[PDB]
Amino acid sequence: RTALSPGVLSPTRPVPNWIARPEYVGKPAAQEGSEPWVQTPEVIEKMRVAGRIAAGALAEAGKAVAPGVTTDELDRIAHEYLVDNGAYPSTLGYKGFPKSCLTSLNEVICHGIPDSTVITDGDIVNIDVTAYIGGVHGDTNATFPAGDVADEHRLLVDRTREATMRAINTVKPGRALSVIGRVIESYANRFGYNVVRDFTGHGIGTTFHNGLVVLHYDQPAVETIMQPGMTFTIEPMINLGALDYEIWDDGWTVVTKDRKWTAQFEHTLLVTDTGVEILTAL
Ligand code: MET
Ligand SMILES: [Co+2]
Ligand SMILES: [Co+2]
Ligand code: NA
Repeated sequence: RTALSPGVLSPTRPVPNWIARPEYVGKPAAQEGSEPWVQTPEVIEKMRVAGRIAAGALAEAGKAVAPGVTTDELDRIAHEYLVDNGAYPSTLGYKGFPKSCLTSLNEVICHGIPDSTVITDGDIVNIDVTAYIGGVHGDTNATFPAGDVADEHRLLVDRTREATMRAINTVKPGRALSVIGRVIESYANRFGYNVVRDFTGHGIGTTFHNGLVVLHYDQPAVETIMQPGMTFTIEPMINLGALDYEIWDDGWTVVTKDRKWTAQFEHTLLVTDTGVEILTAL
């Protein structure tokens, strides 16, 4: 199974005019980075809707993961599930991103662009979908095996899922935000994996990446305390090999230098009055 290279991008997928675009569509940058970290009750409930739709789109595209299928096809499926449910794919036209979801195979850490790339027996495929509806976003991702995946890789996927859900289970008001990345990095290190540091979770609400940063490694210098109504992602990328990476000429696709495989899972979370709610639960 050879190292991946860029395929052919299909043309921009249409979304019907009635679906509200986020403000940043067709602009070089987004108006984000200074929004409140705690959301209003109205926004939280809207985020439940956006989260459920993103989770649906993810599940639908994940069902299509099989050898012989293209990453473009995964994007077609996600895109149509979002549009059918009245949501705008938040990635489409976000800082020039050309598609409706991110498809990241094997050695691709993240941010792969759906294209003519064909999935083969034994690949692992991350699909990352974000929905924008009711003026809010919901952001979720998962890595799916394609055909007969090597034990080494099934384990990596299963343990990255598990790291993610363990971190989620620590979310509670009054707990330090830094606990998330301590729980993830401990679990990863237990099996000799390395957590990606340069890519992080993020606050999300009426804007996609609102300025709050959630680290996935141990960094106890962060002083942020979780507060009821805060909304953010937990989305650790976990590597078999070393952390070093390259970014393709496309400006998006991040690949391991050593070409060893890497997995990711993501949910959007709400800090409740006493614990956590997974907004992107199926
Ligand atoms: C296109 S920027 C990356 C978007 C991705 N859905 C994330 O989880 O932030
Ligand atoms: Co995402
Ligand atoms: Co995210
Ligand atoms: Na990967």
